[PDB]
Amino acid sequence: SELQYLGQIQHILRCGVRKDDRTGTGTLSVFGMQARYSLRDEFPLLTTKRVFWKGVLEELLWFIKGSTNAKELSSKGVKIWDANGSRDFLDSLGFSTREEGDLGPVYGFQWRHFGAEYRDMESDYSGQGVDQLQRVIDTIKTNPDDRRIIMCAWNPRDLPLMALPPCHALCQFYVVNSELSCQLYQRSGDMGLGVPFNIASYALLTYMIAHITGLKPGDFIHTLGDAHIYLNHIEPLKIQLQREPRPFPKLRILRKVEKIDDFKAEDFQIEGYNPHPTIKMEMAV
Amino acid sequence: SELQYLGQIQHILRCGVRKDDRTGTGTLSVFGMQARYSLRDEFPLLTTKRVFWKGVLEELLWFIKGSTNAKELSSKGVKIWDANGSRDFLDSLGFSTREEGDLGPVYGFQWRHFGAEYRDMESDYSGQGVDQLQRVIDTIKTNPDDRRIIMCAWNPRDLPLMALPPCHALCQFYVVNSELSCQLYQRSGDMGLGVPFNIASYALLTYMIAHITGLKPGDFIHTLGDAHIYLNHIEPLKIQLQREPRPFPKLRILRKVEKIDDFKAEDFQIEGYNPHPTIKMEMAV
Ligand SMILES: COc1ccc(CC(=O)O)c(NC(=O)c2ccc(Cc3c[nH]c4nc(N)[nH]c(=O)c34)cc2)c1
Ligand SMILES: COc1ccc(CC(=O)O)c(NC(=O)c2ccc(Cc3c[nH]c4nc(N)[nH]c(=O)c34)cc2)c1
Ligand SMILES: O=c1ccn([C@H]2C[C@H](O)[C@@H](COP(=O)(O)O)O2)c(=O)[nH]1
Ligand SMILES: O=c1ccn([C@H]2C[C@H](O)[C@@H](COP(=O)(O)O)O2)c(=O)[nH]1
Repeated sequence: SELQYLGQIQHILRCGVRKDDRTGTGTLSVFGMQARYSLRDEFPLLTTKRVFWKGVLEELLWFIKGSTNAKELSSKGVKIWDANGSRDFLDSLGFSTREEGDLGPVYGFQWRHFGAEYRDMESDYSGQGVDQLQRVIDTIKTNPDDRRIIMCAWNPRDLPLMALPPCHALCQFYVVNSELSCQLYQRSGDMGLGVPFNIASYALLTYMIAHITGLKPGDFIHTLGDAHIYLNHIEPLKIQLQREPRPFPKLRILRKVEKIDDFKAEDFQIEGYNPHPTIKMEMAV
Repeated sequence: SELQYLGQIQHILRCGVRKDDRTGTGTLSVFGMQARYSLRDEFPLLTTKRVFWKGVLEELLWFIKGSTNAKELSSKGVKIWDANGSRDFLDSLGFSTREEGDLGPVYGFQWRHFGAEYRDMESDYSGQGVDQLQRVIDTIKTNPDDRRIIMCAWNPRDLPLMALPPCHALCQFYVVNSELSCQLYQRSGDMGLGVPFNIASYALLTYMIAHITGLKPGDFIHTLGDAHIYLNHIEPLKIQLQREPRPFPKLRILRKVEKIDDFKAEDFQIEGYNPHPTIKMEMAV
């Protein structure tokens, strides 16, 4: 299962093409990839290197609450968005009225209030826009055979107001034999840094929704647009490519939860996570 | 290349699971599939059975014009949408105010006026909403390395107003070595009927955009959500699965076109299309 992520890494280093990008760093890029990770009695948290599990759980709870306040996530110890919410970055993009830590209409806002008019990170939008997350849960409970259980974060209207446009832009759920599956379309994949994080994030979301809807976790299908390896990540990924993968850990939910909003960080427990040492990979800014 | 579509058919018949759907017909379904079709000096128009090429070209020009009037497409000889625009069908879904042939805010409206308020099929929306198709062309000309060249038709706000929600919901373009590639995310794929049509449609759109932007056609990446074979299509697809694929035809554009709106149906010419006989496959309504 983890061999699919490693096979994608090996393919990019061997068959990828050099390609410049929004940053000064270069990449080896491949367009159009797909991998399938089993969620059955296992959780795909990569073992060939340590994955920031605390950031995965806290950011998803941050998404579900509909928050767009990077400082609210930074207070829980996760600073993965602080760079895109810094005063000097909001000023550069012309957001001279947003307080520091206001990312704009991002994942949390699109999942819960699609179409609503965005004010600021402190506003309450309850009852405004389309609650895609709850409608997805409702359609699973009442019509599992529905082929439209889709949550989309790509809003061309709200794109200019975002610090960073969504990378995981669209996801779709699927039910058969009481198994809940999820496919994610990711337009841009940092194979060294973001991709292992995003895999754990959407596998966690499937476990949450399967717990609420009474289903068993099935598969996670990771579909990529621009799958790229930054040049400064080639050697860190060559080290990881020599490590033998270990069995995936397991995820246990500690209490019966009724609504998706009732989940707390203490409700989750990772078991048997024995990863290889952390491999440093700088973030391209 | 055509063996990838046939390999997907073989996999669904062998490994698919029974699954009911919106219609009374059943399906054999598989969640999460991907195929890559080369657009280099060839056009992926299936040869193991005849594909309605006249409908592919006319429907795409109908999409590009932003039209939502099924009667305007039916007048060109293509009646693929008349079922979803019939007076007796609009009334069934409660659309007791639209004149016959008004599909609502569908592909053509979303490509050209995303976010605009939908009135009726006869309105002129020039200058309203987001023109996703033209910005995709602009970004390709000025910044080919951009990882955000996305056209999305999934609008949760406009979903209840559509006769049929988009199946080809999101597509992304990609440029490298002066080759234009396109990946389509299709939430629901009728493997017998729609999928061969959709492949030719988005391969045609890539040829159109590559012609305008001065690039060469690269690859088409077809990504599927619910890839299903209807029960009444199992035996027709077994016949097709025994036919030896023939070389793909070629597509030649007859005149230099400047804008995407200037394309006419007579500007295109299919050469060397020698398909196997048509195989009848009823449409599930
Ligand atoms: C493994 O141990 C740790 C320990 C601590 C941290 C927190 C920290 O990073 O300080 C991390 N971090 C992450 O897990 C991380 C960082 C960035 C994302 C997404 C993301 C935003 N913006 C981007 N820009 C580029 N180029 N690439 C990207 O990937 C992203 C996703 C995950 C890892
Ligand atoms: C000899 O080949 C021919 C000749 C003539 C025709 C025109 C005609 O159909 O009269 C056709 N038709 C199509 O190529 C066709 C029909 C429907 C679509 C999409 C579509 C809408 N709604 C759906 N519902 C279900 N279940 N499945 C689907 O696939 C769709 C895509 C293509 C094929
Ligand atoms: O969840 C995320 C967020 C970001 N990125 C990476 C992909 C790119 O390397 C970079 C975003 O840059 P663009 O594609 O927007 O230019 O961040 C991810 O992989 N996953
Ligand atoms: O461009 C299109 C339009 C429709 N369909 C098929 C897929 C499904 O069989 C049906 C739509 O039904 P829902 O998935 O909305 O239930 O039409 C396609 O394959 N391609």
